[PDB]
Amino acid sequence: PKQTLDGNTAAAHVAYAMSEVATIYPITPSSPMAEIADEWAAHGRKNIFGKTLQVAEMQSEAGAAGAVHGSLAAGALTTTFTASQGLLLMIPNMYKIAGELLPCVFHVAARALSTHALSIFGDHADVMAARQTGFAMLSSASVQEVMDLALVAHLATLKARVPFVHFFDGFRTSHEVQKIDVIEYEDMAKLVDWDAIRAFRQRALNPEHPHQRGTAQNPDIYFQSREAANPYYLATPGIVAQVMEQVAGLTGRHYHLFDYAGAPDAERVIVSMGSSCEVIEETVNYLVEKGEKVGLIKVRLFRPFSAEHFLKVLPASVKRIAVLDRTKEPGSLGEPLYEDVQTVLAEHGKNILVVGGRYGLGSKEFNPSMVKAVFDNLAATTPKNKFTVGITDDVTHTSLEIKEHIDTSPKGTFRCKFFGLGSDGTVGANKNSIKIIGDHTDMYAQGYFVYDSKKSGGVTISHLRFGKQPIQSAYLIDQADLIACHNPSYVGRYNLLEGIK
Amino acid sequence: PKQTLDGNTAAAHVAYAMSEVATIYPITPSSPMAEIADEWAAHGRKNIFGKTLQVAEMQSEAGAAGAVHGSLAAGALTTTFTASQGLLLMIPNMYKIAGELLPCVFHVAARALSTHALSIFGDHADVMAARQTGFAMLSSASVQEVMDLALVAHLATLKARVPFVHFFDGFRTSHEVQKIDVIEYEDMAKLVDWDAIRAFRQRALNPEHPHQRGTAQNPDIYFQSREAANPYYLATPGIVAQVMEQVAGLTGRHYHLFDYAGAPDAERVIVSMGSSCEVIEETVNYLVEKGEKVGLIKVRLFRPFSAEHFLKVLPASVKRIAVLDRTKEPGSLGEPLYEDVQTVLAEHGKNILVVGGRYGLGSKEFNPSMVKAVFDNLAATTPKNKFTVGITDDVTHTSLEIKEHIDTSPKGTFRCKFFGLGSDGTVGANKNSIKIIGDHTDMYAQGYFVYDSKKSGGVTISHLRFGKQPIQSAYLIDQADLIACHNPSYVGRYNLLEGIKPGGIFLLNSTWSAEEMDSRLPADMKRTIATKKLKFYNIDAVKIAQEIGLGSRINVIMQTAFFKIANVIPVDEAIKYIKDSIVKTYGKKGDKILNMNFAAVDRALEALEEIKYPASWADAVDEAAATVTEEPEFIQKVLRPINALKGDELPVSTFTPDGVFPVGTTKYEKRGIAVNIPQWQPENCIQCNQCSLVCPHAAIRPYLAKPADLAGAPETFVTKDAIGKEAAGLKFRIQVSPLDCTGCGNCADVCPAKVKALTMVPLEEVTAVEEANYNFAEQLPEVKVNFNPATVKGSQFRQPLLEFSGACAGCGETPYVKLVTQLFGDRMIIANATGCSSIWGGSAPACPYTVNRQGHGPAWASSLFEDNAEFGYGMALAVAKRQDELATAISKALEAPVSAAFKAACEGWLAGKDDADRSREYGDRIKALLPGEISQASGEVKDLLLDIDRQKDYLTKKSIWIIGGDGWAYDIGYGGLDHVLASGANVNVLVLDTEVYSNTGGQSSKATQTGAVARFAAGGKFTKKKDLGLMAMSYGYVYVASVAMGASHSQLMKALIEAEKYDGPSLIIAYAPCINHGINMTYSQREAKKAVEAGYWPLYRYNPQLAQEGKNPFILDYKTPTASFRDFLMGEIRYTSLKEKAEQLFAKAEADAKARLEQYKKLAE
Amino acid sequence: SSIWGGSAPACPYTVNRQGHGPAWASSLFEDNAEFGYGMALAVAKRQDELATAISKALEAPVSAAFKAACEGWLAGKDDADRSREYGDRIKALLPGEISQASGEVKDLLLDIDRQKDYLTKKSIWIIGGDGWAYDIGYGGLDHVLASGANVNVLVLDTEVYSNTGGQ
Ligand SMILES: CC(=O)c1sc(CCOP(=O)(O)OP(=O)(O)O)c(C)[n+]1Cc1cnc(C)nc1N
Ligand SMILES: CC(=O)c1sc(CCOP(=O)(O)OP(=O)(O)O)c(C)[n+]1Cc1cnc(C)nc1N
Ligand code: SF4
Ligand code: SF4
Ligand code: SF4
Ligand SMILES: [Mg+2]
Ligand SMILES: [Mg+2]
Repeated sequence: PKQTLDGNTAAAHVAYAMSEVATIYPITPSSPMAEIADEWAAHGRKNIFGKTLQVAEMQSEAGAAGAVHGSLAAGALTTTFTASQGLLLMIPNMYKIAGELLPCVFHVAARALSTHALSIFGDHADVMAARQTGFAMLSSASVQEVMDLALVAHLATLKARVPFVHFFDGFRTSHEVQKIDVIEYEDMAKLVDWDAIRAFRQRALNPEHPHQRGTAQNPDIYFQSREAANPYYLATPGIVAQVMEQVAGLTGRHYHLFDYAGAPDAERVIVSMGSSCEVIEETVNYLVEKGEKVGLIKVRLFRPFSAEHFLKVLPASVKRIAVLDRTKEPGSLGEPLYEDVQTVLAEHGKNILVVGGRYGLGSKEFNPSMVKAVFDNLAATTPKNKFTVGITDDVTHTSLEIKEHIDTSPKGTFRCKFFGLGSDGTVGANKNSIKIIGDHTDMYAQGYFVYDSKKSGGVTISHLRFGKQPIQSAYLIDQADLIACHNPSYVGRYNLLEGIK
Repeated sequence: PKQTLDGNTAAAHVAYAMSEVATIYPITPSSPMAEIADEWAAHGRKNIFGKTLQVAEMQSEAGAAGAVHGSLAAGALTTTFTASQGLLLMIPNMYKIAGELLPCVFHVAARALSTHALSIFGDHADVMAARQTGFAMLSSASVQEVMDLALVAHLATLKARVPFVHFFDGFRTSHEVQKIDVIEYEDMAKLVDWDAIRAFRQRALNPEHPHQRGTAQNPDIYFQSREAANPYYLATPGIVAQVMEQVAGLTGRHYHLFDYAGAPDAERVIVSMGSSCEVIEETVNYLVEKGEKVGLIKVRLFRPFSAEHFLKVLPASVKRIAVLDRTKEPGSLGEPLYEDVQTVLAEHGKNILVVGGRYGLGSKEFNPSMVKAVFDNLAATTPKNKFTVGITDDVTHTSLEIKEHIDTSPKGTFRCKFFGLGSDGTVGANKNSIKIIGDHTDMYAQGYFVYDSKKSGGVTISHLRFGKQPIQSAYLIDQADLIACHNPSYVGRYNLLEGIKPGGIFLLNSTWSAEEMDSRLPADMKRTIATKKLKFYNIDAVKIAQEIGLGSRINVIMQTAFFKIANVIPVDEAIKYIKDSIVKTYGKKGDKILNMNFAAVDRALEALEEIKYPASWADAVDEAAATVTEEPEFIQKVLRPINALKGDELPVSTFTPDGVFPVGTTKYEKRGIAVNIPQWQPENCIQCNQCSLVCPHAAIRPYLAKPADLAGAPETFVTKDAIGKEAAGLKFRIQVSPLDCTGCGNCADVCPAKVKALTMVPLEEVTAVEEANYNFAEQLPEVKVNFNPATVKGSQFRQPLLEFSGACAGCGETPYVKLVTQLFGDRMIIANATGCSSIWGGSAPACPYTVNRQGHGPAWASSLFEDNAEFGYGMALAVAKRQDELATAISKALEAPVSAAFKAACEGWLAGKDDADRSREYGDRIKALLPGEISQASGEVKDLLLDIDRQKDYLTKKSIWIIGGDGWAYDIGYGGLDHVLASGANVNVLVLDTEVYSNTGGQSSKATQTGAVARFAAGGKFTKKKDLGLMAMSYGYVYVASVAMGASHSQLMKALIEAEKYDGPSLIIAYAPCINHGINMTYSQREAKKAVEAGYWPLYRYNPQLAQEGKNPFILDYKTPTASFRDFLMGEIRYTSLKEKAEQLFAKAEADAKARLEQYKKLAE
Repeated sequence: SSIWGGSAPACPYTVNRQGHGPAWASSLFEDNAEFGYGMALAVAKRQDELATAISKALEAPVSAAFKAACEGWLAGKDDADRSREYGDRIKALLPGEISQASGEVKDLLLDIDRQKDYLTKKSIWIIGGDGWAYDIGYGGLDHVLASGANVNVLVLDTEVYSNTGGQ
């Protein structure tokens, strides 16, 4: 059926169905996932095992991670929801969970890490800090993709014995409201490898067939024992590929480990991950229609990185690639995805000029005008490397210049902005209006809400979109068809009519 | 000046000079860094600021990291030392320290991370996990480089404002002893940028010039503000380069961001980091001299990675590069250093074939034969990529083939191996010998020491090298000029003479004469001695030590024998340095002890006899091997080769992919390390079974048998009639396991009979007799007995399910855990915290937890150090879920066409599934009817019964036990333990309180009492012991009890049974005597009795169930102490070493015991 | 308390007429107790550096009124009222004493002047919510309280995680 949900609810919907235990601890913007999971259990929602999910709150995410390990080692399918500083505290236990090959899915609303300052907003800094734990990592770019790929992870982790981190961009996706196709619990159970679940029960700690796990090992056997898990990681890409075909047969939506979009004879291709893929595909449609030979590679399965599946979707006409990372590793030669892309193309002797950039740190805006700038940098005589997009870096001169402002929104899409006052009901009303249009028309509906740091009396700006075509505009509204101001004080104070058509 | 130090001391030497505050927390192998820094402060060593370093120990590495951040933000130069799991907990704070641009240096003894299994040994896994925090990273390849680059890090961090991680290979460098040039503190201060230090003071938080830091930022400014620190990182490489030139001018030793070594026209180059660079340079010298065009790039500054400084040292003739990473990132396209090299060469259009490999994980050996294999792989037509070196990967075929063995050691280097016993003085003597040669000759000296997982009686192998050229051989000795064996039991057990050079020296400690050599030495050993024409020397050091009066200490005796034959220095000069060192070592001892050690040197020189063997020894033939017993595949293929010191030969296909091991494997060890074993006197025995209760290794147990079962018994299996109405008509015997006994002597001390029924007799005299006795007792059939398990005597008739562990002789921890397995081991799951209890409880490949005749026993798992409570808490949730899934399938069976007897047991199980006895009673009833009921069903009814049969392992109620040490419960895991207790879940927490961090050597804890001296507390702990039991009582629904087995057997029985039956959280804090207290382990049980009788340790039980019955929950089980408080303290070395200021601390300890007793009397009123 | 207390670009903490006021810092959620603990050690270290330079001034040729305030401060550096009293006496005599000195005496006085912002005893305050003190930071708060350091922990108990919506 069609419902209007956000990324958090889409993830919790699948996680609730596929899990018996969920140990949680609150952290923005992942706490809504655990909040709605608690309400569902209190109202008696059943999972695919016919029981309600048992939710246990710990004293910290470190305690949550330890509880997950114990619950998994004792024979219960367990998940958790976390982000940012919370994900860091779980990293020590993640090494154990991956090393012991326990099926598991962590759902992460990717959020910036506290460095020079705290930021509750979204980027991939937290997920990248765990890329060496041995967990698999799956990225969803839209609310619909959160629903589908969360199922992909839960099905694949049982088959591969490799735990998964399913992550989506904080706020930009976790709090983005969209009308999506919801997968029924009965349909999931038809795809589950029940043989894998029963095998997972036999490996559990039990006094009637006891075993020892987590021993201490000397140099004589530690190296070999660490390489004994090599077959499990080599087979994980093929398992994810086959699971993605199962979801394809059920939903009609085809995912691959790496997806390509754009001109088949493209010469400039952007490689990206997360919600940026939507903005880039929307821009690619606009540029390809304008005749430019550009393309986009969406990274779905980031770890383990399958070179075979990446090169299969890379056009032979590609001469220049720009890799965008939603993180910053100070002093590093490059960001994680840029180093991976540069490596695989080097291992296969591809004469492709690769350039890396950074974008969207702490939910910095990333709109189609910036995407064209990334493509324009690839078209320059000497493309700037190690760049930034979305800021003006007048100190180190890494920022790309936003030359012109373009409108790539598909024709027929309605766009509204609502300037409201803190807790006056505007946001709640817009949420209800999206549910109204989504339930009663064929139009796709999208809602995103800008909040203020002030707890009382702050300004709220709602961005709503409706159209006959799927809404890939994961960015603030550029040209609004309607602008509503619910507070007369804003007149003469803010540029309300900004960008109005 | 030249001193012999290890990497840890070299690092702490520089860190102490440059820092004002040092917040630390112990973790192997980094804890020696903080230990030596605390001692220097206790003796008043001044830093470059004219003050002593302030050392503060925190509750965890997370707390230490926060303290570093606060100390820096407030204006004090601060450092810390950590590694491995400890570094992981600091990662969140590292982002802040780097983000705020605070000068700082973390010293890391790089150690493996706990994945499928724990490893305390060295690799770069921990450092690589922090490569994105924004810290700089500096690598040291040798002990000398630790000294130099630590200074580079401390100097650069002030100039660049970017904090540094200075890391070196754990053990391979941190514990390698080398003679190095030590930099004087006065010379360092002449290089410090004092202007930079004063600028750091102005940025400090101060109310007279206040500022705000660590704000929360919205998307509008967060991206820009993060990029504002870019110039500081862009300038850091150049700053380190200039700082490296400063150290170069002072020391003459030239470092660069990346260093090159090898042929200038090389075509094959290895890029590496850490101690591997030493092995590679040594191999490169060997290959370049042979004409091969190879080279090596050493990475010093890993982050920030300067492409300019890397390409500057890459010869233009390089065509192929192999990058070696000392880490593993599963599923990644490549390891971190490989990805960096591949990236930078691509950014500059260099057409260079790059290949990456992994090596040395968890201190895996990495020797020159492997280095050539890496170089040979570059010479192949198609070089293998993503490879491994040092293992045989027969599953995924990533390992490189070690074709041939080469000797790249520089000519003139002497090489020695020393096989010793645990704590017999061998390692300490070799350390003294290295200091002697380094201080008195021009030779470089190196020492590396291989230890065992067994805590007592383990094998130690020392690797020493001396030469006229610098020693770059950062690997175990391959071809030894001299081999010494300090334990004759190793003869015929380990391959001692492996790789010994022709004409080398073999030194043996034994009582065997030249004629007995024909019959005592094995044929293969005699063949090697004769064919290689070895100079075989022998000495009876034990006879000498007995005659002199030194007991069995042979460290001085064997050290004298070494210098006499090694010909490393003049023999006359060596004798002087030994006696001079004896005064330094035994100067504080009595005058009688001094002359005894002098006589050891004199008598040893005349007693060392060379064995002139016949040339016919080369033709000796092995004796016919006996018919080998059919052992399990795991024992045959895994445990035996590992214990035979051949674990490195086991291929990848040997091990499970998830680090899961079988149980009950320590019964196959039979080490037989005891000097004395108890002999049972049947006529004095009252059949009390207390000896089986107190045995720290379960080597002594009572055996019952019907008189008919004693048919084929040997004549020495003397028995007595069984006392008690339950054992009427049965025979009784107290039998000891000779090969598993440790000789601790606790059982002889606890025997309360009028005449002692246990006397310690030497093993060799009774070994043949007692072996046949134990082998017969083990084959006795099971005996059903109705003794009450709630008594001491009745409980010991149940089979112990924790046996033959690696704990020390007389350990105070294992008797507690052994008792739990005898009461509830049939149905318990153990979540064990990292520590001693996890080392003797779970060191691969031996598992001390075993099963009974039915095959049931405790399932054991260890997660991490800080998460043990939540680890067991999650297990309880899952077990409850697994029982819930079974109860649903059983309730559906009630509506199914099944037997009426089946329904009766199912309804009975559903009503009592939460009771231990009732669930086992009705659960076993269901198990008996299951096979027949399935046979009588078909279709859907059979499927419903088959699902119940699939879950029959959850019928019996489980008992979750959370076992851990005092360091876990009082410090790092207290926040998690507090949460698990407050939840109210049916869990049982057992705190083995040793009042120290016992495994890591005995460091200070919150469980340490006032005035006790331990590591990190050289001057004694001022603050009193934290009362963990009192805080758990504040909830009111948490069962808390303080027990001590040595004090009261009946009090321990009552608290354990009450704690397990309580449907809620239970906390058992047990006093466990340990060797770190400095006491005779023979009287370990007696020491616990004196502790409670003197008011030092309280005995109480807080029962929440008594509150529901209207009674007082607090019961004080020992109200009036009868012994003297100060007299108990003087019986343990951990308090006498403080004596001065000691009398001030002793008065506080006695006053707190009276106030604690008076506080318990008010609660009991 | 960190959101209304430290959200850029607005700072609610201000200074008095003399320009002095609270310095505010936030590290992480779990480390706040140990964070302030490290600050206490550093300030103690900074006061020792100033007190050492003052002890050298006792042996230096300076005015008797300058020595009188220094002896009084050294006796009362650990009292809030006494350290501010004699500290301001040192501040008033510092500019004139530097004018009357030369050579090494001037450098010794300039070292006192460089550290005059540590004459007044500081008051370390550890501020946090109930979630920090009761949950994630309790293990660290337990340790800092057990150390005995002169720190002031203020637990603003709202009985919930107020900022994140009331958990
Ligand atoms: C094994 C290891 O790496 C140990 S054992 C131990 C303390 C054990 O003391 P405890 O009192 O808790 O138990 P006990 O040994 O019986 O006395 C530490 C700190 N470590 C190092 C360490 C540090 N920090 C973390 C997170 N994990 C580990 N393993
Ligand atoms: C801001 C943020 O991300 C907050 S504020 C907060 C609890 C605040 O409750 P408290 O009672 O301690 O104080 P109060 O707000 O005044 O009620 C949490 C859990 N978080 C998420 C979180 C989770 N885990 C970690 C390590 N850090 C953070 N910041
Ligand atoms: S001497 Fe010690 S190890 Fe041996 S049986 Fe007695 S208590 Fe056990
Ligand atoms: S302690 Fe002594 S009396 Fe008691 S069972 Fe053992 S040998 Fe017999
Ligand atoms: S607790 Fe003490 S006696 Fe027991 S094994 Fe550890 S170090 Fe040895
Ligand atoms: Mg301990
Ligand atoms: Mg609160």
